[PDB]
Amino acid sequence: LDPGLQPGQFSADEAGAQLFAQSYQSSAEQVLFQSVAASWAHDTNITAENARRQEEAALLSQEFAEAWGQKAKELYEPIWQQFTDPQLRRIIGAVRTLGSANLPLAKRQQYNALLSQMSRIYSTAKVCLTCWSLDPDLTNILASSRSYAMLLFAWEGWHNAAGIPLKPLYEDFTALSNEAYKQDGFTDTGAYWRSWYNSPTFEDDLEHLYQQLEPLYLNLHAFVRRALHRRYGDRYINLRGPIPAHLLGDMWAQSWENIYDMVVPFPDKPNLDVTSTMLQQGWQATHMFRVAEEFFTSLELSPMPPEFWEGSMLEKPADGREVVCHASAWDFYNRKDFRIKQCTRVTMDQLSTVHHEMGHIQYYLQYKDLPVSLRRGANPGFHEAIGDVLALSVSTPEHLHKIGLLDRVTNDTESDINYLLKMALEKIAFLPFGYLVDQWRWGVFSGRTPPSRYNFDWWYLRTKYQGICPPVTRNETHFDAGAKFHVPNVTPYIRYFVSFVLQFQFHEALCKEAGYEGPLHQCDIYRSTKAGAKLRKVLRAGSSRPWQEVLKDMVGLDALDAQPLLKYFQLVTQWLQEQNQQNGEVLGWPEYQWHPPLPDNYPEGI
Ligand SMILES: *[C@@H]1O[C@H](CO[C@@H]2O[C@@H](C)[C@@H](O)[C@@H](O)[C@@H]2O)[C@@H](O[C@@H]2O[C@H](CO)[C@@H](O[C@@H]3O[C@H](CO)[C@@H](O)[C@H](O)[C@@H]3O)[C@H](O)[C@H]2NC(C)=O)[C@H](O)[C@H]1NC(C)=O
Ligand SMILES: Cc1ccc([C@H]2CC[C@@H](C(=O)O)N2C(=O)CN[C@@H](CCc2ccccc2)C(=O)O)cc1
Ligand SMILES: *[C@@H]1O[C@H](CO)[C@@H](O[C@@H]2O[C@H](CO)[C@@H](O)[C@H](O)[C@H]2NC(C)=O)[C@H](O)[C@H]1NC(C)=O
Ligand SMILES: *[C@@H]1O[C@H](CO[C@@H]2O[C@@H](C)[C@@H](O)[C@@H](O)[C@@H]2O)[C@@H](O)[C@H](O)[C@H]1NC(C)=O
Ligand SMILES: [Cl-]
Ligand SMILES: [Mg+2]
Ligand SMILES: [Zn+2]
Repeated sequence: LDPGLQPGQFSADEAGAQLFAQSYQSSAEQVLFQSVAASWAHDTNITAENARRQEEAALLSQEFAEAWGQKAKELYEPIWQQFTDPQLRRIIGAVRTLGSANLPLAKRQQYNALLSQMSRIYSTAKVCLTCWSLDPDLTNILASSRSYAMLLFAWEGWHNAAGIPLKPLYEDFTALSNEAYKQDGFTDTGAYWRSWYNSPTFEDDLEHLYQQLEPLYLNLHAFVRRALHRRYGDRYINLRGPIPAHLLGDMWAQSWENIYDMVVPFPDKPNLDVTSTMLQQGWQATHMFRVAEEFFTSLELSPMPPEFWEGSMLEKPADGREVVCHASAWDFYNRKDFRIKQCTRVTMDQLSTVHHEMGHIQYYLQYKDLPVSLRRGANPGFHEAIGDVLALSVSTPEHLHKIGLLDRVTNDTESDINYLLKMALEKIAFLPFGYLVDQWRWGVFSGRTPPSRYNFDWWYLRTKYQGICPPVTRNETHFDAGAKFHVPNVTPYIRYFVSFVLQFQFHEALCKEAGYEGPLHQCDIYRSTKAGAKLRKVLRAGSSRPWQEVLKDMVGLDALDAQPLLKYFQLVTQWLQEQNQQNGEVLGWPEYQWHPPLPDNYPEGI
């Protein structure tokens, strides 16, 4: 560790802890920048040399974290919890969490190499027939193809190509991660991840939320299953069993927006999937980001700085260079460089992804002047909700008309059901998946799910919550959890379940602040500087204050609450209930053992 980055001496009191955090801040930004920069160089250009530089940068970050983390303990272990400054407590509490820096050098290098290799495997995996990449090739097949056998080839090809080689690495990562955080006092890594929500009843609170939401999913599921049955037939769709996991428009069946055309209740109304209009009009990635930016500035939030436009990767490179295509938003911790890395495609759902990622950036811009340790969301779910809240306004037929994507504008009950059904395919359908992913990982980290049950327990949860089944037989050689980005990239997932609930609480509060007095699902906060000011207060707080208090200041309640989401979807919740009853649907999937047969000539005819 360079001398300038090493901790000096500070008094063993709160006045020295303050000077300690100031000196930490000075060197942490440099260490974070070199680490983020090296990660950027690798993720925008996957080479072996760039992976080596990233592992060396990660090793330096661990060296920094060890020195300052061990100094923080040395000086402040028994007095930091009593400091009068609540932000200083949060800073000290963060610095003294060493994580992977607890591992001995050899195991630090193992750990860093595992993260690098898992990242490379996921983002370079391909399905060969010439070969297809996940983004865009297989993504487009899952989204547009309606051939049961073709969707099967892409689904099976991807899960096999990405998951199988990851499993031995993921086992090793899990053990090292647990070893590291056990030295921080946590029973396992999952316990550390859950501690970010500072709620002793976190898992019970989540279970109570899902109990309120599950009936909406069950009715959406039964309605969609009927629509798929009408297209694929009784051989491939069981009206009393789980839906084959490759037929819902998305590689992970986590968003069903892509099958909207098969489920739209009233096709004679305006087409709310504006993808075809974006293409007809010649939209490109840069247009999508500028339209997103202008919504932010309409609220008097910040535009994207020049450093963002000059540094970001907004399309997949056409030099064929290997990149991490999964969309992400980057804080370089130098208060100047902020970037998005996205292999953007011209679709409506990608426009929503752009808003999601730009919401991450807006957070970074608003709290860039806080101490590095507090440059986070009030909790991780806050960070995930910002852009989605704006996208809720953008997707309204009224707003789409304003930006030229929906010429016809209608306000009738049928159009409302169409819109709420489309929104349910994006938001309700995701809820079981957003909930189950970290249930699986918490069980892996705790040891309830050993490697011998990785896939068994994954598909138990997928069926239990999503009511889907794999369309080909799986076994424990397969590692289908590993075929989902966040698992090999070690990104927690419960934040997305939290965000999908939270964003409707935000939406309701900002709509009220904007002076809107109509149906919640028709609210558009576009150009509301009052709504912008309320949102800005959240963003500028970072993690400096307990999220429960930040939430109460914003929405008037100190807890996650499903009522705004239920209120938003009320009309289609009632409509789906009635339709499924009239159609004599079985809610749920009582034939839980059912899997579809293989196509006659599979995979010969692809
Ligand atoms: C789409 O249309 C709905 C429904 O409009 C209402 O019902 C129709 C059958 C007609 O009779 C309309 O004349 C009638 O407004 C609109 O929702 C309605 O918006 C108005 C405000 O624009 C709401 O009235 C306000 O209500 C608050 C109390 O909540 C009062 O303080 C105000 O003084 C004002 O009266 C009305 O409650 C609301 N109705 C519902 C069911 O929410 C909606 O605005 C419209 N949307 C678009 C995008 O055009
Ligand atoms: C339209 C739309 C909106 C939002 C998403 C979000 C929610 C679902 C989840 C998913 O698609 O499963 N999702 C992402 O994954 C996005 N991308 C990660 C990247 C997080 C990351 C952290 C650290 C390092 C690298 C990446 C991020 O922005 O939160 C999807 C689609
Ligand atoms: C991808 O990364 C490699 C580094 O691993 C880059 O290769 C360097 O390119 C510069 C030219 O600007 C040369 O001077 C270096 O000698 C190269 N280094 C190595 C190890 O080959 C490459 O330029 C990157 N590609 C892009 C498009 O940025
Ligand atoms: C696991 O699965 C591997 C390949 O998948 C198999 O392919 C088709 C033909 C069916 O046999 C299906 O049931 C299988 O999933 C096999 O190579 C492997 O031997 C299977 N079992 C084990 C223990 O690895
Ligand atoms: Cl999280
Ligand atoms: Mg789509
Ligand atoms: Zn996000």
